[PDB]
Amino acid sequence: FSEEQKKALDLAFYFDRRLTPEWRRYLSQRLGLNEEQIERWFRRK
Repeated sequence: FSEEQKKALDLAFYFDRRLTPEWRRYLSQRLGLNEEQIERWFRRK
């Protein structure tokens, strides 16, 4: 995990933490992760 990404996950979580599949699809494109990684992370918060 790059810390540059970790900071983008934390920040998007303090904006919206309910992952709509329409927004999960997005974060993955902007931050470069695959959808099961973005989800599991939110779970740890």
